[PDB]
Amino acid sequence: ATCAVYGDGHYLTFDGQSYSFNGDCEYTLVQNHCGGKDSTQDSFRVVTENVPCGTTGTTCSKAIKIFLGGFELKLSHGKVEVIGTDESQEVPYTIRQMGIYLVVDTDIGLVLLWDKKTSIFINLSPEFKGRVCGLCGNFDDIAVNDFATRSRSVVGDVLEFGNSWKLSPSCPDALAPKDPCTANPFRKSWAQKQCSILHGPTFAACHAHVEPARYYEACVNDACACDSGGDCECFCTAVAAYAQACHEVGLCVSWRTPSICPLFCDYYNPEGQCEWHYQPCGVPCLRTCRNPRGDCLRDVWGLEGCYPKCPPEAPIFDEDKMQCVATCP
Amino acid sequence: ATCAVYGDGHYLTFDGQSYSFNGDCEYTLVQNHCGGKDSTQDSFRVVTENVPCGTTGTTCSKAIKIFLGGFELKLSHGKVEVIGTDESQEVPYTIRQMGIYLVVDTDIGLVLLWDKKTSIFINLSPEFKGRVCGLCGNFDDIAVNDFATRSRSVVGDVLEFGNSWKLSPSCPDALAPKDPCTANPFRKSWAQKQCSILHGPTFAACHAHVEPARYYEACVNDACACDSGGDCECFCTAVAAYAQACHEVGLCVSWRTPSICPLFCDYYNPEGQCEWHYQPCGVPCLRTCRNPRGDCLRDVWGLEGCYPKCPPEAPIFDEDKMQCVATCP
Ligand SMILES: [Ca+2]
Ligand SMILES: [Ca+2]
Repeated sequence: ATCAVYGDGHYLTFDGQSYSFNGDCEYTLVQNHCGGKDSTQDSFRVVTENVPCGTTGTTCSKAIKIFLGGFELKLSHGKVEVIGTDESQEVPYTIRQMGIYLVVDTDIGLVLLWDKKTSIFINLSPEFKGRVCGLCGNFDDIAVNDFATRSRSVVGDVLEFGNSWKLSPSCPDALAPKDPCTANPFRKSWAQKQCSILHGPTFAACHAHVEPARYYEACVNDACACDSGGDCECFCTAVAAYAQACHEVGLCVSWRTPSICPLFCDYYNPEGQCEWHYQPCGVPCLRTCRNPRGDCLRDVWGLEGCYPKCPPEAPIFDEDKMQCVATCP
Repeated sequence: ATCAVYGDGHYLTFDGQSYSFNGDCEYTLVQNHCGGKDSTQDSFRVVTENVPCGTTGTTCSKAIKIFLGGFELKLSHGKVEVIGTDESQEVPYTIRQMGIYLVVDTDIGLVLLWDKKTSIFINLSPEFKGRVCGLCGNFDDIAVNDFATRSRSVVGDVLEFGNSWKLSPSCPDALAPKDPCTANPFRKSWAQKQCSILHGPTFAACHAHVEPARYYEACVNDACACDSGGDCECFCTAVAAYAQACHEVGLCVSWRTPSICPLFCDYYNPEGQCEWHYQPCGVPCLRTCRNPRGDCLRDVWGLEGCYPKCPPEAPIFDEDKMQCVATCP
């Protein structure tokens, strides 16, 4: 069960329901104690802000705010700023940067992954089953009743369901999206050529497990829609969404090439030292000041990005100075 | 003296004249023995092909052909293919790949640099002064008579001068370009934000020597014009043109960042070995099978790109297997 939000209105519920929805307002992703059901647990709420990015009316996540108890966090411009600043309470968040994901972990079995541009993945602990309300749908392992609204009623309509979870009572109702490729036909050739890597031999192993037709359509639509500068991001996010979805099953796929969605993992290296590499599967467990050499805490689901390969001398990372230190004070 | 052609119709003559010209035909860059003046020297000719890349009618170099004596070379899709295949004659070209440039060198003091996408730089030996005709202008160190046409007449008109050097007698006459930013106003904000790095503190040292106003305008126009997928290339080429122009004076400037025009120099590295780094200034001289350790042959003008840093063991490169070998057979 993973609530996946990425690109322009690509939502995948916990139970495995996929749909599309676009709008310009504030939306609650996961809400606790919906309907005032205070089951002796702290109420946690995650909200997102949508702004127009393009010319055909597509949407994308710009800022994400988290309301954990009395705290309040802000996520924008690739950085985190504390806003609520709760008093006389211990900070529950354990903000950490791994790969190309700004992982934020809680103490109630809630984990968030942020690619710092548009994508976001949510995983929830099994004991919260059947007690969660929000845009992610009720966690009940049933794909037919995930369309429950705030009124605790499942409605087959998608636009109404999406608009029912808005926060600001002044933003207008959302509308149905258009066809990005019809809007930008001249981009179709390049879009298809670039997104054809999904159907290529690279994802042959994944073809047997998951069906990439939906992700292929998502890539094509995303490439078609992205008109302003930054189409490279609009394509890399679309590919990385399917990459993470495949990695969730437990299979490692290498797809990055210096011609398509390149990475620069050598910039952080100081002069004369080379200790950063690209790991498509993602390091299962590493060594840092917080996590000792013996401890691993392999709670990840498989990520990717630049990771520091510490030398045999000082093989313990620091994560504060982006360098490897023998002894952590 | 450097004939610089890059982006969309950005030509800089040997004597230091800058202008713009666009068209869809075959054009001769540098021609020898113009007018049949056979000065007991082999005739060498370099031609280029222009195809539309966009929607507003902008041009760009797709394929470049070289006619050196009886030989004929083709440059397309980031590779070189011999076409003429001259018989009973020694091959004069010494094709070599350094940095992000596919350097092709001749035996008559002519050197070509190719970024493999659109840009091309030409340098000519001083003894050919006053005996060269072509789109690069007559090599005479005078910036007022560089507009000489095939009829050996200097005309202040630019469109007529550009159209007079066409090869195919069937292609239509070239037309005046439009304003890319007026054509694509919604791209103006992103274009200016991205090209503002020219006026930033990074090029403060270069600001004292060369005036980047022309290059700033070129970057803005290039970003505005580029509409189909691949605007990242359309911006990286524009920035790298000014970078190379600055490096020609003899000053090294570092500008690549993992957020703007990134590079992937770790892909070529095999597993367990790290020997590739990014050198903004460019290696002055290296060691390979052709060029021994003692010999350097520092005939470069300052380039940039991924270069192999051989380990102390086997510190001699090979350039054939992209690896360092102790002894070259
Ligand atoms: Ca359900
Ligand atoms: Ca002249």
